[PDB]
Amino acid sequence: LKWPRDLRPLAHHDLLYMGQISEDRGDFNATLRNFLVPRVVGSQKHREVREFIVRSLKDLDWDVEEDCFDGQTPHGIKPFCNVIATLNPSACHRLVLACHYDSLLHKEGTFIGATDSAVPCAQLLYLARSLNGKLQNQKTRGDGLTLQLVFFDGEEAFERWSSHDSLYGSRHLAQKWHEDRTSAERLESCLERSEIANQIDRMEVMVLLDLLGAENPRFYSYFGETQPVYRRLVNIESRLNDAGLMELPRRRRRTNYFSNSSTVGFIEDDHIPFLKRSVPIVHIIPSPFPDVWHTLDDNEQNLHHPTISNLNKIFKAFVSEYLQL
Ligand SMILES: [Cu+2]
Ligand SMILES: [Cu+2]
Ligand SMILES: [Cu+2]
Ligand SMILES: [Cu+2]
Repeated sequence: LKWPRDLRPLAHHDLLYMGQISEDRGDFNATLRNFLVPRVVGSQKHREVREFIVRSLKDLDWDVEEDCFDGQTPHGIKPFCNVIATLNPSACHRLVLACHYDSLLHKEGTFIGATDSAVPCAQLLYLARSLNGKLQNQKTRGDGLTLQLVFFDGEEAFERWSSHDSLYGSRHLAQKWHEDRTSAERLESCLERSEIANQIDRMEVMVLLDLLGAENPRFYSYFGETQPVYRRLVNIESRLNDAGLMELPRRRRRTNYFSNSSTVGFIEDDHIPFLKRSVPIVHIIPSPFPDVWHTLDDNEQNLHHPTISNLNKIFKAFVSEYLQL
């Protein structure tokens, strides 16, 4: 069973371009420093991190919705706002990139969550800005595909996960889109034999980024359904290296972030408001988790700037290939 949208391999020139950062460096770091703050649900810093996401994307002429909602926590009802930015709201199908912008409320002290998920958030804003010229151009093709970015709120648990206790942003959004009904008829250029009953069916694939920014991550294909998309990330990282475009510690080394292994079978319970609704998922999360995971050392000084820049190359080339930029 084939992926519904045919592949067009990234043009060599684009590969070469996506691959050489050319300060960009400063744009990315400046964007990241906005996220290197505690991002606790309901706090003022949190709210301002939202306002920053919202402004940045509006500044690029994207449509931006704040899906703001209350949810029952174990610390009383709390307010939450997801941010959905869609490049071309009319386009039937969406390549969706997502991450959460809340930081874990940490029993021990101030938790910055540099990898979890400040870097992912920054990488999303950074992708949007950096590919803006090609993205604004692709938007008017009328081809029925667009890019969409979801910054979820309230994903991080408060307790020892009672199945009632986390994923506030994803449970809410997933439901909202599952219940908001539509059809190929009301949308722009759906694929020929696609079945659209509701907004969630418009998520063509959801690419979720987590726990990025530590040195030498290892990823695997966590879903057989997305295995054709996952392979594009493998192939892109391979071309980048071939072309000598990765930053390595020494000459004649290669990055091997994206394992070509057969699909693994890990517990995938936290995507699930999405999986029960059949949204295909690529989870870009390392296995094993970074050593800093949920420690107060998940900070700015523990980020591996060369890994981060290499990943940024992979993500830009990947977006570019998928949208045929
Ligand atoms: Cu080009
Ligand atoms: Cu997280
Ligand atoms: Cu976490
Ligand atoms: Cu996963």
